Amino acid sequence: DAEFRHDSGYEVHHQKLVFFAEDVGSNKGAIIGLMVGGVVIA
Repeated sequence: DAEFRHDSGYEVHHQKLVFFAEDVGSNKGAIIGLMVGGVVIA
């Protein structure tokens, strides 16, 4: 187990979509609730 020398081969890959599916639901939603409709976006 390492950080890059390991994660490599898949890590940089995984992100293939992660950066997308990861941002969606695992970020977007994180925009709701906490806001409830206050400071809203930004």
